[PDB]
Amino acid sequence: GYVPAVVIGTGYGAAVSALRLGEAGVQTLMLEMGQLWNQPGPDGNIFCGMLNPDKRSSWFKNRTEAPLGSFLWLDVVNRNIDPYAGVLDRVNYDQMSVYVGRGVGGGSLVNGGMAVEPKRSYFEEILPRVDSSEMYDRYFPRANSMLRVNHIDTKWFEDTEWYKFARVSREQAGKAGLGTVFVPNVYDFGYMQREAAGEVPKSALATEVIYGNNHGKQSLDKTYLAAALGTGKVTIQTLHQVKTIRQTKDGGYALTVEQKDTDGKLLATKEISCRYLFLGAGSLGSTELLVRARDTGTLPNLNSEVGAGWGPNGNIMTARANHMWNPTGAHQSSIPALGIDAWDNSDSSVFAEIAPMPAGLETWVSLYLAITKNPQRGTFVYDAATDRAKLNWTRDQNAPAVNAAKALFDRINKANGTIYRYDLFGTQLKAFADDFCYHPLGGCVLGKATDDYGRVAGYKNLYVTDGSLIPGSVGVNPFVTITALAERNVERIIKQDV
Ligand SMILES: Cc1cc2nc3c(=O)[nH]c(=O)nc-3n(C[C@H](O)[C@H](O)[C@H](O)COP(=O)(O)OP(=O)(O)OC[C@H]3O[C@@H](n4cnc5c(N)ncnc54)[C@H](O)[C@@H]3O)c2cc1C
Repeated sequence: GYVPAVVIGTGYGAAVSALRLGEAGVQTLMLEMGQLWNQPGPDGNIFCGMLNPDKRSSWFKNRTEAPLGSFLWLDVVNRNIDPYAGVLDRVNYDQMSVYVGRGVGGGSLVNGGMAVEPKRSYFEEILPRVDSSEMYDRYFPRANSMLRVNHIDTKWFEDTEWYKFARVSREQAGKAGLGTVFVPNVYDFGYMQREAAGEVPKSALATEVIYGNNHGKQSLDKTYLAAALGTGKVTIQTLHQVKTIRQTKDGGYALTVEQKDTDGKLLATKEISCRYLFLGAGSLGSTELLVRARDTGTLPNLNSEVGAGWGPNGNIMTARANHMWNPTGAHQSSIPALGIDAWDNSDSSVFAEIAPMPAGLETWVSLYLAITKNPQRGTFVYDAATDRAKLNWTRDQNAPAVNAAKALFDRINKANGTIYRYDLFGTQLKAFADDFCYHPLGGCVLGKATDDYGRVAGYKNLYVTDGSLIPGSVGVNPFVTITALAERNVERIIKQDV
């Protein structure tokens, strides 16, 4: 049926948009292809942990997979599973695997919670048409408050066994003249301290994050989406995937929407129409919908920039072997708290998470997720034969990202007399994982596929809200930027258009 506003997806861009629409009195329907994650499963928990993955871990796969970096220790717990509407989707393209969340809350369900504002000078470089003063004065603060960002207690961090891994990398980086920074988070650090004291059920301290956190993590279902539902003007329909978008002959937009069960069986195909249409299906999902609509003729006035300008936020994973005297600990919180900030906006820039590992026994490995500045971009092209967007990215396009990560970690290895691990990402010698992405950015870039507020070029009352807007790189973990930009955009849209 008809609803004034439809929001596709329930990640960061979608959740912000729906809250503000509802507060403005606009009846809004959110369509989410994944589940509402609120049913206790066979272990009594909503989500599986990293040491007990089951079908809940995976979006329609037939075998569980180890978290990247941990195959050597966690393959032993992998099992065959029924294809199911699980929470983490590894989306495989030709030469890149992009990991995304599936469910009410999108990537907020599966992410590490790291809530980081980009460097203002870098923001100004990547988005020169946007007023940076409003962003830093108004929208970034609004996002940090709404997201429930909080900060780890430094004394607890210094003392706890659960962050030994972070302190070891801090010390090693320091010998190379590199400093660390604390990373704010949406995981409640007060709750985490109580986990360590045995006072509340563990989640971060029980090897949970990438398949969801049963406690502690303030994902969007608890923050923006709860508030959106609280307006009385927003509803969310789950296991509903939008397939096609057209402009109706009488104005507005019409969607074909498939309803499935959790086994992926098609239950119904529905037509849903609206006056205002907001895409929050992610870098992958929003871009796919729009390239499909352009190339199948249902939104024929979309421009050539739709599909373009994708990058993986310079994501590279690597690992160092510590000296025997620098164990990283068997007990590592699943939520990172420290990063190495070597980002100066130059091509050598690196901002690297000090990543925990879930093995639960001593391995001496330090793991890092580097964010780099690599100008290479890919393009989503529509394949009409299979009705899918394909991402034209090649592995060699990550060479500059590998080079920057390697130059930084080579400094740390030189200062400490350590070497890389070469065995964490497959049997072939490979110290740098260069074909994954947790932070997909672009495909519907702000100001190129859209105007400076995400209004899709060629169309009225059609908006993109999410990571597809960002031009490939933000230099930090991206969700705070997506959230703040979405706050800016929807406020202007409600004022001028609605
Ligand atoms: C393992 C992992 C760790 C991460 N750690 C961090 C971190 O610590 N900090 C950080 O800043 N970022 C982190 N990220 C990245 C962050 O989660 C994403 O940048 C963010 O979630 C993107 O928000 P979005 O609104 O663009 O889309 P998403 O959050 O991806 O949400 C899109 C939603 O739309 C739904 N959807 C897609 N297509 C359709 C359709 N056709 N119809 C209906 N629904 C649809 C999806 O199922 C999903 O729920 C991490 C990501 C991963 C994979």
